[PDB]
Amino acid sequence: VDPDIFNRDPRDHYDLLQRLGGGTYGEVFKARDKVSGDLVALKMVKMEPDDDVSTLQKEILILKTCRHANIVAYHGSYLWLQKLWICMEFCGAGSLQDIYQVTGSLSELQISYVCREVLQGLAYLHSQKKIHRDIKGANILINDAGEVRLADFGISAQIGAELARRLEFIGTPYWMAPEVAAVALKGGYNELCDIWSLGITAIELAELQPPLFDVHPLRVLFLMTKSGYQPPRLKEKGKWSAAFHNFIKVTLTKSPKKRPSATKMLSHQLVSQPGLNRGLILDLLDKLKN
Ligand SMILES: CN1CCC2(CC1)CN(c1ncnc3[nH]c(Cl)c(-c4cccc(C#N)c4)c13)CCO2
Repeated sequence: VDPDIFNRDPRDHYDLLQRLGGGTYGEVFKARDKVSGDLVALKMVKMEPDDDVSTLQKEILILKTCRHANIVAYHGSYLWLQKLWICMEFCGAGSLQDIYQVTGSLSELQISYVCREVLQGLAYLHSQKKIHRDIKGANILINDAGEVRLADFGISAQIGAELARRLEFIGTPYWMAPEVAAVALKGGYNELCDIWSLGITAIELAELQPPLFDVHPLRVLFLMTKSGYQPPRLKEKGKWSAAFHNFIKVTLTKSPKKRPSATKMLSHQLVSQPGLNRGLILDLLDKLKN
């Protein structure tokens, strides 16, 4: 299917180092290029005859076609002996979740900078008709240069494959009510779901967990679907500026018809204020080291 797939053992090119962690699926390993010495992350997914090939096809299609400074670099994929290895950028400091578990809460300027960089990556993804659908601290990586990169298109690939598979058993739409046609064509939502998740992520970076993290997941799902659901807010109002409170208020707009787009959010005071540069992330990395 993909003409650029390498039909060889990745071990021909890389020496496999330690296990780094897991993604939505697959296992991610640190590896080193045998000729250049460049470090990479190799995500290994089992690919036996009855494994989910459509999702992996969709994930590699996203990685190959969505190249941006705020998305982890993709180097190519290997298929050998029923294992698929996806080669991506090695981001030395891991995710923001790994960082704040050592470092504690990020400052408002650091959160603003992360939000700006993630919004640039989201505006790019949405412009190519892609939706991340899994924005959280665990999926925002920080490299040694203090660059902010979105990772793990596993959820995006699974939904993309499921929606393509379903649009074969859809049948004629002429008798469908508009709200049924909406779930048939778009799954009942749009790319603005990523704006809400970024608002939640900003709270997560400020408080070390998303709102209601201690509440049973099924109860959280039930509460969100009910009428009268109030969007979350920062708990310590006095610790944060009016700009940060307004950023949370507008990214957490309950109605998707009124939630601002990534490009509109890029004009917000929080991500347009003075003093936003990689130096803020370099300070976070200094705290992580010491
Ligand atoms: C909770 N944390 C999450 C992140 C992590 C430690 C545990 C670390 N992590 C990485 N570390 C360094 N460079 C990397 N390059 C890349 Cl791409 C990753 C990476 C990070 C997150 C998801 C995926 C995927 N699909 C890949 C990555 C692998 C996953 O687990």
